[PDB]
Amino acid sequence: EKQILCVGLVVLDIINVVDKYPEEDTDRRCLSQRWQRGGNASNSCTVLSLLGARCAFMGSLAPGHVADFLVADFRQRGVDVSQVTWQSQGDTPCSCCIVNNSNGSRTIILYDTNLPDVSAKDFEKVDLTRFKWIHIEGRNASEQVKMLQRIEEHNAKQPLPQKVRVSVEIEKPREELFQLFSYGEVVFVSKDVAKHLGFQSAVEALRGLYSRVKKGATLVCAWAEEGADALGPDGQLLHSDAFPPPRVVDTLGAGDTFNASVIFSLSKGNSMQEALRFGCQVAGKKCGLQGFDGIV
Amino acid sequence: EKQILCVGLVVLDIINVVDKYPEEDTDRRCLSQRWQRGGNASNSCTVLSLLGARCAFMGSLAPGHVADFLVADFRQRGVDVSQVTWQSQGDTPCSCCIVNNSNGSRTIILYDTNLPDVSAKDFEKVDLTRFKWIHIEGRNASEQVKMLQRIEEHNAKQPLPQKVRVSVEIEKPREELFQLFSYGEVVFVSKDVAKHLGFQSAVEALRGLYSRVKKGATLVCAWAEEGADALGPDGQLLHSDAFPPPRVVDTLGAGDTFNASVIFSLSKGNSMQEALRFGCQVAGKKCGLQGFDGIV
Ligand SMILES: CS(=O)(=O)c1cccc2[nH]c3c(c12)CCCc1ccc(CN2CC[C@](O)(c4ccccc4)C2)cc1-3
Ligand SMILES: CS(=O)(=O)c1cccc2[nH]c3c(c12)CCCc1ccc(CN2CC[C@](O)(c4ccccc4)C2)cc1-3
Repeated sequence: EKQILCVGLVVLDIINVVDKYPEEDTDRRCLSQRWQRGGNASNSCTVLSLLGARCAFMGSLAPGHVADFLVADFRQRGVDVSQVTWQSQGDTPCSCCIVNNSNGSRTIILYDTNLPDVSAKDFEKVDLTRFKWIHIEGRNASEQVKMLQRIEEHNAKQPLPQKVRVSVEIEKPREELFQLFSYGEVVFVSKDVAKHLGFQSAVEALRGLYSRVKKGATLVCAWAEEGADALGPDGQLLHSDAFPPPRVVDTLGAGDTFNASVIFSLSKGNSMQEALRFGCQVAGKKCGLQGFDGIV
Repeated sequence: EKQILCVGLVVLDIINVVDKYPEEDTDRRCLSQRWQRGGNASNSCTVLSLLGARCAFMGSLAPGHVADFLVADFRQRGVDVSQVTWQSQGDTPCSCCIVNNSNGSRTIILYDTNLPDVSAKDFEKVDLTRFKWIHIEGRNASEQVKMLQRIEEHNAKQPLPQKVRVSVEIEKPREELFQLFSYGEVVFVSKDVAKHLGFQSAVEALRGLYSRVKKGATLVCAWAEEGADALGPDGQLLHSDAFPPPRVVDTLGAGDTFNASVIFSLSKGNSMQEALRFGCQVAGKKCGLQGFDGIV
């Protein structure tokens, strides 16, 4: 019963739900406030655990009351925390999020600049035989490239059912990340990255970025209310319409819900078309709920 | 030596300093993030301690890691916490603040609705002989009115140097707070309260609200970059121009810096004109600094 490893960020999300987006220099009372475990790779673990998958998290944490709460939340959700890279120096990332109840918008201000990242040296200790899928949240690209090369070396010595499946996510429009396109069987590219590169649709983004992926890889792009699209080695464009809820209340973590649902579906042997549909269905349902718990 | 008691709110302020105000549904990294002890009465204690006054705080806290940090901060600053009302049930207030460093603006989203307030019964335990000044942050007006009546009864039996000096702040435009104008020798009314009552200037606000204050009392109204004004029993309008810093970087806690500095100056025997000037000088300096620490 092999696990799914998600390598990336874990952050304390201090979420304020408001009735209207605040105007600069004003004071208001929130409708509600919650302290939620966040970060793209950590949120993928939450969704994977809710779907019934055995999953592990690999990311950095600094000792303190914040890390204890985040670890206690991971444990309660049954996410394995043995690969956590404990840092003697630095600060656990923390974000302040504004969730607008009226349209489901999420405005994030993140503090994640004072913590050493998972190194290639740290990743060298990971027993790759306990994982069937490794998802890397694109962050410190130069070190993560070495982590991806290690999996490639491992998989070349393994028979087809013993090969670890690899997915990569390019979510932030940072130049350094673009070297990660070349790795993984599944590459997730955000609407934000695509729009920053000049793309006005998911189909445009897939055609424009496919030459960057590994030979035989599938490029995946979710475009919010326009749905989600994919392009694999057969050159066929795949699409699923979005499944918006009756009332969009919380879009915070919707992207991760999509990524984790696609990984879940693909790891179970479903096709890319089935994974695209499932991804839109689960993230769609998530957009009509506060947090993640109501998806199942 | 007698202390200055500030009765009111203590909040966990989570401050994100940004280079520009975030647009709804965007993601940004902060320039810096800090976990600062807030609340209006709580902030006045910080400024009073920095100025050299022996001050105490009276407010509610719920047990947890947040309260421990807030208490540890108060203690480190030499603010007496013996009058803190520990609540068995509820949550310590927490706000998420966006400080824009290009203009000094502060946007606050506060969670403070799940904690019992300091009662008149809790205030009955306060030894009024240990305090020369009691400042009340207007909140639960009906209970605070009984606290104010207790001080009045006490002072009537005391010789002039043994009477406790009383100030009240009316910061929030809540109807309930308007009964507090009738109490205290010094009444602080915010620009926000005045603008909500229809007043377009501090002078207009003072002439329109003076009939509400106690006989012999002084009404004080700070009007941000327009300075601060006052009106006492002699019917003379007093004014101090604002002292803006070279660069306005943080206005969070500016009003509390003004209030605490006026209290400090008045408790030392300075005139209202000298207190108004000092209040604008200290709050003005504070605005060019992140936090409070750089005022002295
Ligand atoms: C895999 S997926 O399910 O395709 C998906 C993945 C990641 C993110 C996603 N967002 C949304 C979806 C989605 C799909 C359906 C739900 C939905 C409804 C409405 C809006 C649009 N709203 C939400 C704030 C909004 O973007 C806004 C912007 C600026 C100001 C105010 C609101 C205007 C988006 C989504
Ligand atoms: C006792 S006191 O010192 O008089 C004082 C007491 C309480 C509050 C106070 N605010 C300000 C002062 C002040 C006075 C000096 C510093 C200052 C400079 C500039 C502005 C005006 N700026 C600050 C963001 C601003 O209010 C804004 C609004 C909306 C969008 C962008 C910026 C437009 C205010 C103050």
